[PDB]
Amino acid sequence: NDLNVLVLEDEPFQRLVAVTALKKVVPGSILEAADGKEAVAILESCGHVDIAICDLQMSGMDGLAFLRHASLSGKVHSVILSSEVDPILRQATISMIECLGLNFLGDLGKPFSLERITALLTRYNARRLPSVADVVRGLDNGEFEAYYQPKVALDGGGLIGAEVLARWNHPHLGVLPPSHFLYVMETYNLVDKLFWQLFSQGLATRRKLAQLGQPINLAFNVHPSQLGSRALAENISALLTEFHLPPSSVMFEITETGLISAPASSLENLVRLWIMGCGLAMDDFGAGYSSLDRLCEFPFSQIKLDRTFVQKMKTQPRSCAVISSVVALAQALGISLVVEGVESDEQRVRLIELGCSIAQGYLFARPMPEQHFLDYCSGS
Amino acid sequence: MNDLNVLVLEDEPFQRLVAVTALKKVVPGSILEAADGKEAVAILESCGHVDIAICDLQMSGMDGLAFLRHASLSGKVHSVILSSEVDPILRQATISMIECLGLNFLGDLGKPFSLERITALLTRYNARRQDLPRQIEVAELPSVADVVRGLDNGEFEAYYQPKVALDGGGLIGAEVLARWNHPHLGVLPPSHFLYVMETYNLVDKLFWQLFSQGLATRRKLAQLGQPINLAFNVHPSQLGSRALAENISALLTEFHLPPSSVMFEITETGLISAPASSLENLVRLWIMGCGLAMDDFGAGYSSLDRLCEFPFSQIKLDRTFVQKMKTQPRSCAVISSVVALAQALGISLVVEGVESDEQRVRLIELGCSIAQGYLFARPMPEQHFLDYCSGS
Amino acid sequence: ETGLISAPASSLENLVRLWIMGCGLAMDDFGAGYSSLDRLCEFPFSQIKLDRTFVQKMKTQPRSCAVISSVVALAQALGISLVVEGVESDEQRVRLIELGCSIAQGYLFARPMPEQHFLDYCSGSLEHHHH
Amino acid sequence: NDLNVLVLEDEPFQRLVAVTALKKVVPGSILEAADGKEAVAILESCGHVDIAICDLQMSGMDGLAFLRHASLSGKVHSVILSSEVDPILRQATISMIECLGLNFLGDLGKPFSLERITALLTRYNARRLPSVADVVRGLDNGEFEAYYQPKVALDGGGLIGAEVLARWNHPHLGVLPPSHFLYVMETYNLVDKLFWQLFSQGLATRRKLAQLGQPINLAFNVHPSQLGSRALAENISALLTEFHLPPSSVMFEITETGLISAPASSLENLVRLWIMGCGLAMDDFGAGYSSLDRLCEFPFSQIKLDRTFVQKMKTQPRSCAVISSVVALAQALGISLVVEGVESDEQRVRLIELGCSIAQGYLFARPMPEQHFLDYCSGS
Amino acid sequence: MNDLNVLVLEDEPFQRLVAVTALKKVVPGSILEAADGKEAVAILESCGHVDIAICDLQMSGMDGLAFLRHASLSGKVHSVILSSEVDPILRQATISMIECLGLNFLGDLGKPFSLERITALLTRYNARRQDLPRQIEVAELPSVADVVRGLDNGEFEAYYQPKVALDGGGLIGAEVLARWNHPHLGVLPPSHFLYVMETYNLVDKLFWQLFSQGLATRRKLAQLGQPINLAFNVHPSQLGSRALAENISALLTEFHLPPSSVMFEITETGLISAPASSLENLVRLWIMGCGLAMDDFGAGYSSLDRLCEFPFSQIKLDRTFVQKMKTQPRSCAVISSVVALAQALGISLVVEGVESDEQRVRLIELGCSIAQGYLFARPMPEQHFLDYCSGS
Ligand SMILES: [Mg+2]
Ligand SMILES: [Mg+2]
Ligand SMILES: [Mg+2]
Ligand SMILES: [Mg+2]
Repeated sequence: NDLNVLVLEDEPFQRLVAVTALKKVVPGSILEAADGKEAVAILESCGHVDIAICDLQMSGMDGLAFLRHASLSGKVHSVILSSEVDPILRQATISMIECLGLNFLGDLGKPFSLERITALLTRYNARRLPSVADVVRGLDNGEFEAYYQPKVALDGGGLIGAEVLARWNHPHLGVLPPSHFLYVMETYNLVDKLFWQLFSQGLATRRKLAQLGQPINLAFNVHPSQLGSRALAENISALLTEFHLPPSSVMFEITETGLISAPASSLENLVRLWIMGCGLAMDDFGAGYSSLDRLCEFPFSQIKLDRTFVQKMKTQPRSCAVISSVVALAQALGISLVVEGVESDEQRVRLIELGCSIAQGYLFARPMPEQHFLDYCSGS
Repeated sequence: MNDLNVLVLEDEPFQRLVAVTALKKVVPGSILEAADGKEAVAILESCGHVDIAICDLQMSGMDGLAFLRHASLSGKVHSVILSSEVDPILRQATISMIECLGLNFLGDLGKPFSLERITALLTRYNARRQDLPRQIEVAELPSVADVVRGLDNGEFEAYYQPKVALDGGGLIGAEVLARWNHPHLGVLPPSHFLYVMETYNLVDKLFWQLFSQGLATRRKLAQLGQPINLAFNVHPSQLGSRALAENISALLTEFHLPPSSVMFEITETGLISAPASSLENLVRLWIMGCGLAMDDFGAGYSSLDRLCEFPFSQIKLDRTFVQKMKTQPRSCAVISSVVALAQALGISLVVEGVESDEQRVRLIELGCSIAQGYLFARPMPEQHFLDYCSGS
Repeated sequence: ETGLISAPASSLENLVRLWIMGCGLAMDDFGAGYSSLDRLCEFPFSQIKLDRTFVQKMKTQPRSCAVISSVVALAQALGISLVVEGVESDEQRVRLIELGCSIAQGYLFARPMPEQHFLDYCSGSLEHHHH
Repeated sequence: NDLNVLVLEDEPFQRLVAVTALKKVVPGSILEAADGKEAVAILESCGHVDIAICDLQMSGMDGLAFLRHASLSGKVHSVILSSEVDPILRQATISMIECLGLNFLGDLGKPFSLERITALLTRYNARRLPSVADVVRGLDNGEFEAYYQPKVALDGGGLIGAEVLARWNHPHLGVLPPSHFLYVMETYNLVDKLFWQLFSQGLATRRKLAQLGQPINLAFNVHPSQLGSRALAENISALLTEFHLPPSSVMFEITETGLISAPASSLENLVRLWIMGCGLAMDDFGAGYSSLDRLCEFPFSQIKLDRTFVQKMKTQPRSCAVISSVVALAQALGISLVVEGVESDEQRVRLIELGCSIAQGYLFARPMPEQHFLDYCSGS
Repeated sequence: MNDLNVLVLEDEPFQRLVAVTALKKVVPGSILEAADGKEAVAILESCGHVDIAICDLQMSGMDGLAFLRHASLSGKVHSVILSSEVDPILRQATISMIECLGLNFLGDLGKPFSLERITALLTRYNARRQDLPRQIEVAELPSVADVVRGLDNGEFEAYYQPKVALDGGGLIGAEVLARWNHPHLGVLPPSHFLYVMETYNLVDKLFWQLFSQGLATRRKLAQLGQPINLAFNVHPSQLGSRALAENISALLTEFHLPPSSVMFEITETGLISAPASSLENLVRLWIMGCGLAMDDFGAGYSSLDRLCEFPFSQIKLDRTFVQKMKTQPRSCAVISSVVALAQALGISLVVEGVESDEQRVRLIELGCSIAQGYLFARPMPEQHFLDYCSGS
């Protein structure tokens, strides 16, 4: 009311029947393409397209490449498939449409039953938690921004470094945390993609900080799956070069858990980064069995313990004992320890009493976007 | 409420009169009247919209349903009311069949046609009018005149669809099918001209154009050592002329072809609906030695008894049978009975509309042997067809 | 079959109640329309029956045999019973067995009888079977 | 919220599983019966039952008779069948539930899928145009009343007789005309039933009119299908006797159309009524071909022409010609003519000018319930 | 949000520890832990509700799925999370299978078990909590103790289900099935006790009670000239004892019965999961001359290779195969392959769960020959069964 449908249908009689069925039910314009090249030109100059329709059973490798064109244009919202999808590959097909960053509206067979074209229109406008399609589009569209949380010294004011955190400017929900997209990115293998957007932003921020005479070390989280990648280390350097920042300006964090399930060849990237001089933190330390055995076998330059140690100090003396033990450990290996989630002064002094040097939490600073951080940094 | 629009299809002038008189009293708007297909398609062409078509599903002078099919392609018709309240068991199937055409089923009128009942159906219509799909005047349904000129300007081409063995796809024969090389609409199947040709007695004209294009092709196959017989659809009206069989034989002789090189196909409904005088041509084609196929089979058995000797060498099962296999599995029982029938008569069985391999395997499982459909080969123009006939 | 064709619009209510109750339902004089195979498909009769002319035209008409065959297959594929009427002689009884028929009525077994004749027919038949 | 479900399930393990599945989703009470006798006793003392459930595939003739008990009690609204109904007899089964005056909510198979029990509950409460179930219940519950429209003389005030008209006191829609129920009654064969409720009411009204010294003849519409019935005439007399009213106090109307399609044996009832002395009108005269041939062959004592002749007089002189011809016809056979739908004085005088004696319309009186009519009658 | 409730089923103490440690950080509420079926059913019995069960679908020490089935009958469990992110092709089928139990599928946990991922699943749970069916403590799931006393008070009876030819219904044999004469709950099928008995090593006790009731019945059939063999389910655990075959033979001798009068049935999963030492009893039963059937078949072929000679005289197809025929027609291909398999091995095939005649006809069409199910006969107590065995 009024919609804008684009049908891709090669076979001319089929085209004829389809479009004619669409006139009856579809309030609004309708466009027509006899192949990929003609459809990609209807795109090359048109506004929004509410629904794209094409036939994946009949063709085939054209239909797929089209949908990508549909995807790349940024101009299409939803998809109806003009053949019935096989029950056994239903979810496969939907998921495939959604990794294009298109919404799957539905499917139906030629010649179209008119009641079925209504069902899907009603359903469509009825769409007026984020979906897979949403995440992919958000990512293909530079909506993801880097946030910054400082690692400060507990005693004094301090400013030692920062953890780069992923946030998403949602056009309707606003700023969101990883739990609302990492699932999707994790499941569909977009983590790498997000990583490189953020790593670039992060280095740009690192430059502005070097321009300002600030030794703020920027720490990035690396997903274990990336650790298996052939050229991660070689790509991190190429960018560190392109940006004229030195290795040591920068640090990569990997959880203890994720390090457990990491791919056979993870070490090839890890020796790289270590030699290079990049700092390497083992994050959420104390999560597996052999935590102490791990530090032994890999020269991590930092250890981080998480929100729960701090919270548990007061009510649970065993936490204090392990905080102290860890302090000793970092102390004896000559590396840094960051204690996360400090929210109160009580907590802060206790940590000092125990021996901890670095912290993060809402006491000092919540995660911040580039500018608020830069301002924060101009001040210590 | 407004200018409701009602088309009544009624063959029998006294029923028509009763119905129309009752409708005039109670219907706000125009009552249109058709006695036969010709009036009906004429009325349809001139109207912008027809809100309710009132239809009798068995007429002598008109095929009600075929008009509905044509009407559904027109864009112009909302709803259907049936004036025969018939056959309780088959009522749902009749509804769905109407509903798959694009059409909305309003109800049946009784053969009383009581005024009270009529207003019910109107209130009923009137409560649905908005929810119904827009009426548009679809330009893709060629007019009678427009069909009549195409047929006068040589733009109808024969296409050929192979009939093949279900295990393999080995070639056995082919059906010749009508396509319209429409000057500006592209290439049209029979949905877009056949019904008009039937209703204006232009089928005989189409058959002679296609039959000789086809003999040309059959000649080329012979020359290629390719013993593929070609089968042509004969519409029941064409059986009207006492000389059909003789004209067909003169033409076969003219093309240096024996009767056995060719087959003719008539629907079951067609064979049923033909006068004995007309049935005598099939007997003749049968004696000449042509193949004969009874087409769109599947409804029952009483067509077997029309003639002293069964002249048919082949039976073809209606396309809808393959589609219904999953949709309505009891139809597999009919496929079995028909397989059993053909075998017992020592004739062949073709099953049409075979599109997926899952259908192919089930058909083989039921005992089917010969098939046509998209799974094996689309209808082809001659040269594609000829090239197709090189691969064994 | 023809009766069902002309039946009143409410007929299905009674038929469905009978079916749901579990009484048998036979479609008699099967094949007298017009839509015979379609109709069987739309309602689950537990038995269909052939008119006696089918068996009579068996010598003259290979076609009659064919439709018997076809119907035998139809019933076996729907898992329902078929009764063939008009069995008047033994040679048509054996021909019917080659064709795959199983149940029959006809003069060869017994014309219609009043109760007591029928009971005595039944006793006798049971006695014959047990030897 | 909160519903009251009654499950009829013989097989005890099945009962166990069913009820347990119903606890999870059904907010409210649940009752249990191991057969018909125990269910008919849960009914014999309970309030409303929102949904009755029983299994029609497994049993059988018990399940049916139950539902009738459910029906007769007046206490149940809706039905879920506890087996899946066969696609081919879907409408048959639904229609069967609805002729019991129960609503078909839906069906499902044992053991119940929990999402399916939700779908149907949502659907059920979502029901909070009249249906078949509605008509049957309305009829089983004395909601249908007789209305009265007088046949007056055109010149003078006049009061000659009345046409008994069927109306339905709907508990939510209010007073409704035949078009909103005759379809249903016609389709499902309830016309007879409605007839006898109204005929009784009508005779009761006829007595009160005889008590008051009024020769108001009451005319009832007879459906053609009834005309085929073995004992219609014999039953009309038995009631005329039971009520001590004479045949001639009363008249039966049958349309010309319906008389055309009437059953072979319709005449057996028609000679009865004629001998008896009851008046017999041919209603909506002039609808077939052989109208004049009909009057010839059956001695109808009245002819009625409908709303459309009157309306057409002014703009269509041929109507006037046939009105006059009919006047002549009634005149020559010695019978009465009623002209229907007189709304205006102009219309009235014209009719007189033409020769018509009796009329009906909104000029004189719209159809009325027993009392307004009786009052109307006390006054002429 | 509240006291979430999470039960983790994990066999392997180091994975359990990793998972639990991660859950403690992030889950608001209690984390429950089970190493085996015993802990798991104990935890379940004491809990009022279990909001999320985290389950590993292949454990050595516990059948995860069987616990889920039992859990679904308990009323107490909302949702499932899987800790093996396995098998992409079979993922949908795995979901649906969970969903048909009553259960809600939340997602899979990775073998990382990342804290971020965990909170996603919790938010996800928390957004569904209301829409989910109420948790109630169903009293119909007999407790372990309660099962343990029934089994000590002789209230388990043998029932018999005929195996019959698909054309006709001619009698061929019968399976002996366990029923519980529950003092106050009525008559219960294995869903209500078997899983508990399996998990507390009480199956061996049930088998000896039923096996001798059954030999009694087999004796009565012999005496009646009724050569109906009776088949008994042997659970894999029972194969533990080196003397099973010898105990079974002593008992057969005691009842004046030859080994051939009897059959034993083990599931495919059972046969797969058994140590070779244990597989030696089947070899023994096979040599003694008992029938052997491999039960719930259909998954693949690698069970054929466990032993030097295939000791099985019969194969039975899993009940679900008949149900899937319409639902998923590709399963008809497996039925065909299994028919072909049995024939090639010269052994018999039973197909179970045959309820409608439309299934019966299709099974005959695929080549099946022997069947069990409601269409032919329900499980009967002895006398009904004996009376049933008079009619040929
Ligand atoms: Mg981190
Ligand atoms: Mg054909
Ligand atoms: Mg009247
Ligand atoms: Mg078994």
